[PDB]
Parts: sequence; C-alpha cells; structure tokens
Amino acid sequence: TTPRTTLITGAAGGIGQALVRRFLAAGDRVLALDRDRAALAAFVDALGGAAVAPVVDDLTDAARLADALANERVDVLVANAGTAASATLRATTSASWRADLDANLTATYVSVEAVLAGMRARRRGAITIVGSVNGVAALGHPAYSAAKAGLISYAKSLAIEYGRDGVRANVVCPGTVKTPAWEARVRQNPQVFEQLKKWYPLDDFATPDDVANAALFLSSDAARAITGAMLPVDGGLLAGNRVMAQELTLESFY
Amino acid sequence: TTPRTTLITGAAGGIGQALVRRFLAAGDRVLALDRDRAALAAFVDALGGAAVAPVVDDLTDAARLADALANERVDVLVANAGTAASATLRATTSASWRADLDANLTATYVSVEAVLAGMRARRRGAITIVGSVNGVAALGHPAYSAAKAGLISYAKSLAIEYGRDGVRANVVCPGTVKTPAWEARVRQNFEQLKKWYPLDDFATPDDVANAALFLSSDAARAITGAMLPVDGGLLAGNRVMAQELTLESFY
Ligand code: NA
Repeated sequence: TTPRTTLITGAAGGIGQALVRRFLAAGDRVLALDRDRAALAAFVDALGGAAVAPVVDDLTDAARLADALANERVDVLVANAGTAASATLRATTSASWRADLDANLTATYVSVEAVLAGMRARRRGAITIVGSVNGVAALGHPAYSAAKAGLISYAKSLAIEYGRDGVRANVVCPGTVKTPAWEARVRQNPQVFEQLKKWYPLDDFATPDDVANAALFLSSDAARAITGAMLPVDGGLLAGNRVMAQELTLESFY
Repeated sequence: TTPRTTLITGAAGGIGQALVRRFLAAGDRVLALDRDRAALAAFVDALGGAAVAPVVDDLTDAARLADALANERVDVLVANAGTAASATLRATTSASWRADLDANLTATYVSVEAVLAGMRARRRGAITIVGSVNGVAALGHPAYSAAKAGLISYAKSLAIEYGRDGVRANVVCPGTVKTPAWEARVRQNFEQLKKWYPLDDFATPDDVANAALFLSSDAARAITGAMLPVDGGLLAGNRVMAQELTLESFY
C-alpha cells in the first residue's frame, strides 16, 4: 500500500536523471543520490513535486549512508555513480588509476552495503548496476574499464551469495550515450558523434531513456529469474565489428 | 493501427505456450507454429478465440514457410523450436549429432529466412531466439549445446548485418524451466537440482516469456546481439563449489 522505494546513485547526471524519471513513472518513490548538492536540488525542483527525495553523499562511507537512510526501506538500488578519468594508459597516473577504481567500483560496493541488510531481511531486493561496454572490450579509459569489469564480477558474486535471500544483482552495460561526459570531446572534435555511428549496427546510440528502460526491466518482477546477468544496451556494439566485416567480406554493412 | 504480428515456433510446448499467451496478452496477433498438428489444435481451442492462427510446419524449408506467411507481415519472430537428443557424447552418433544441429540451429536459420525479407523491406523486425545456458557452459547434451552456441553466434551475425535495416536479434538463454512436463516429472519424485541455482528456484515458462517480450519490445530498441540468461543465476558461477572453497554456507 506504499510505493516501492528505489535508490538511484549519480542521479543528477545524464543517465541518472533518465533513471529517476523512468522509475518515478513506474510509480516508485525515488531516493535520488548525488554528490553535487546544487545540481541535485535543481533536478528535484525540475521534477515538479514528484515522489523523489534527494540524498547528498559521495559513496565513500557505507555506515554514514546507511544512517542517512534509516527512515527508508530501499527495495531497489540502481548503482549508477561513476565517471571515467584518464582516457588512455599513457594519460593514466597511479593516483588517477586508484581514483577511478574508487569512484566506479568501490562506490558501488558502498552503495550496496548501505541497503543490503534491509533487502535480505525482507527477502526482496534488486541491485541493478550501470556498467559499460568498456568493462567487456578494450575501447579506452582503462582504469574505468577495469573498474567496470570488476562490477560484472561483483554482480555475479552478489548473485551467488545472496540469491538465497531473494536478492538479485545484474549489470546494464551501455555503449556510447549522449551525456555531459562527452562535452569536452565534442568541443575537441564536433564530428565525434557522427564518426562513431559506423561502429553501431543500429546506426544510432542508446539514449539515457533506453538505458533506464533496461534498468527498470531488470529491477522488476518481469526479471525475477534473472540474476548475475550482463545486458548490453549498446546499439549492437559488443556483437562484433561491422566496419571490419565490411572490409573482410567486400560487402556493404554500413 | 493493426496488431503487431509475432511468429512463435515450438508454440505447443511448455515454453512455447507461455510465449504465445504472453505475446497475445501484449496485444499481438500471434502465429503459433508447431510440427504437432493435434497439439496446435488443442492449444488454439484452449486460447478461446484470441488473435492466434496455427501454422503446422517442421522448419526444414524456409521457402515453404515464407509462402505460408505470404498474407502476413511478421514483425517479431520468437524462435523457440528445438529439443535435445543425446545426453552425452558417449551416447551421441554422427546421425544424432547432425539431427540435433538441424533441429536446434538450422531450424532457427529456416525460421528467420522465412520472415527476414519482409522485416527488411519494412525496416522493422525483432528476432528473439530461445537458446540455452548449455550454449554457454558445458552441462551435457553436447550436440544440442553446440547448436545453442551457434545460435548466439548467429544472433550476433544477424545483428551486425541487418541493424542497418532496423532489424534486431537477441538470445534468451533459460536454465531449468518449470514446464508442465517438468512438474509432472518432478511429481514422480529433482530437488537435488535447486542447489545449483542461486535463486533456489527455477525459471517458469512465463519468466522466459517475459524476457522474450522485453527483448522484442521498443523498451529494448537499443539492444541487439545480446545474450540474456533467464536461469536463476546458474551461469554466474558455482555456489556449491564456492561453499567448499570458502568454508562458508551459500545455501
Ligand atoms: Na554466425
């Protein structure tokens, strides 16, 4: 008789806002978590009085977060916080390597640990991690990629250990999605997006809404038998390489 | 304005019937294809006048099936036909090996080729293949498993070649499924199988159908070439071995 409660991290970012809007549309109470207080408050204002409550937290302390959530009973975690730092190993430092691991892998561990006890107590929980195709194939951003590969491992570890408690854990792996994370690259090469279309079999990129739709599905009773899964939402990117296939077959693929 | 048309193969089996019911519930006109005419007749009768039409076909002839579909505009194919013959390589013969390849891999090729040209001409199609966890990990039924691994490859080949035509191709991989036949077998005595599954329960036919429906929908319009396990966590690892390696209980 009360709304399902969903905690969504990185809520003020491009995919995060789409996640919040989609789960709100599905009838959830959404706890929108972001480290950026001003950006989060503005998004909450824009939502117009929805069933949303902001949480300002940087995902470095699970016990602090759990205490902040003491009046809530979180049924679903969408673990979406985490951005890439260095784009190549050449550009990577030990510090930026460690920082990408903390922000993209350990932040998710912290998010899970803040809500997992209640899920297990109620024998009901869905953990839906937003990963990346970079966690599966070498495409750049190497510390980020290693962290996102670790998230796939972590989802599977969660799945086998807590499935007996009715908790499911899955990873959605987006390809290129148009978010503010691309602003610097678009300013450097304004044709980056059109040059990228050739790699994608669907000749277009997933949108933030497309990612949110997959997260909603995996978080729902329509996926109650799905756990430990990696679902790419990537316009077909991980299936292969249609640009190389065209060169290999001398037939038109794109 | 007219209903989306979905072709579902192996429609009279446990998973196939759940697929037909789920897609009918979603508003589709469903073409229910099965080799067993009497089973199709019984199923159509049980559906009670829904937007369903039977197709009796054994998936050995793509042209024959395409012509049977000449007055249809199939938008979605759920390729579900195919069962396993031999349980082990010891039990397998060259003939049973080839028969499993034809029934579980080429039958899907035939099903796709019967509808793909129209999907391309209309720039709209979703191909949703029902595979198996056996196509990903070695669990027995070896020719079946090789065929099901081939289906994952075939979906990826479809995805990269026909994405430009607005056609998507994906694979749902079930583990053990609680079909009516399975329930009847279990009622004869199988609880030793639950230990392998993290969710401590098996997928139902409707669970598989829900995944097929999602992948066939606009909510998955950016998903192609994907393998989605509907397996209660079976492919994630091995919680029985994990218990022995960690000396802690996992179930
Ligand atoms: Na292939």
